[PDB]
Amino acid sequence: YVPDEWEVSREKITLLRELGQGSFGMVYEGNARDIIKGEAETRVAVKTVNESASLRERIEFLNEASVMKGFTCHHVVRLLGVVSKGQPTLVVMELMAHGDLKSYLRSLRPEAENNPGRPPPTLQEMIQMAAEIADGMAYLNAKKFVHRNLAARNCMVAHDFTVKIGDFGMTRDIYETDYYRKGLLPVRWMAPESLKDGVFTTSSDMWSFGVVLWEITSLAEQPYQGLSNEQVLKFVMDGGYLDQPDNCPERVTDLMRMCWQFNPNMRPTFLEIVNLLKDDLHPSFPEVSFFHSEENK
Ligand SMILES: COc1cc(N2CCN(C(C)C)CC2)ccc1Nc1nc(Nc2cccc(F)c2C(N)=O)c2cc[nH]c2n1
Repeated sequence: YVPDEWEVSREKITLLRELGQGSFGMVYEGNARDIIKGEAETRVAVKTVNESASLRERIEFLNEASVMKGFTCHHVVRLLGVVSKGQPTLVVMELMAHGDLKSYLRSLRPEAENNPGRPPPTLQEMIQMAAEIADGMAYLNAKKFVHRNLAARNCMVAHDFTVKIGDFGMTRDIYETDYYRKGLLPVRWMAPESLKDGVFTTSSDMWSFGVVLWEITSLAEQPYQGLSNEQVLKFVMDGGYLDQPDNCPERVTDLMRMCWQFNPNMRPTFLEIVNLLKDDLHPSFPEVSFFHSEENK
């Protein structure tokens, strides 16, 4: 790692509270002073790497930040700055003020003690979420990333309820092996060919996308609840897939069934999902999407 214009002074960052454990260590909510032009102060998420990490891991932490330097998508959580001089090393992100998509959906259940007094997501809101997630994933696919970790908990929710992909889903290649499958990669979100032969492609991400939609419409229940990890592996490898949540919108169901095609070739691409959903989204969508951008080539 070598510093550049992404270097941000430590003293600019004030930390406010722990948000939770990220893949590398504790993530914090904070404030950053003069980190974006036209803004005195910016609400940030600050990633850290925890004490127990090897030097190799510490370098891997910064390399992840390095990769996000080349991402400018409204529907992927963006990097704001890096504090690399001295320890602790800090990776500064746009804050996603409504948390991960899984916890956000759980807050919307009838029986949630942390319920914001708002109704569960409308069909309209759900479709918007889908196109947003799909647009972020399309960007990553164009950048040549296979995510491998698409799940509601890995997607974030902004202040204005925009949903973004938290990261490019960076995993060491070893976690793709049969030992770890049957590990950091979640078997309840995995395509049958990934489960079978460790094939991870943009098509297997589409399968995981379908599970996200299932999480959206079940308000983040656990996929295949009542089955063990061994039972899911077989069930899914034999041609099985999730039942539709009670009174799930038919439009979302049709989207999930497209994703859960056994033959990867028969599944949609992320651009195709955005295309399928594009004609009834928020008027701001074309202005911010990768789909409608000059970069979508
Ligand atoms: C207030 O903002 C948040 C609240 C919660 N709440 C979660 C629900 N909690 C309940 C269970 C107590 C309260 C905190 C969770 C996340 C955010 N915002 C946020 N988090 C990020 N990363 C993570 C935070 C915690 C755990 C994680 F695994 C991650 C991660 N996957 O990286 C980022 C990264 C960029 N921007 C981010 N913004």
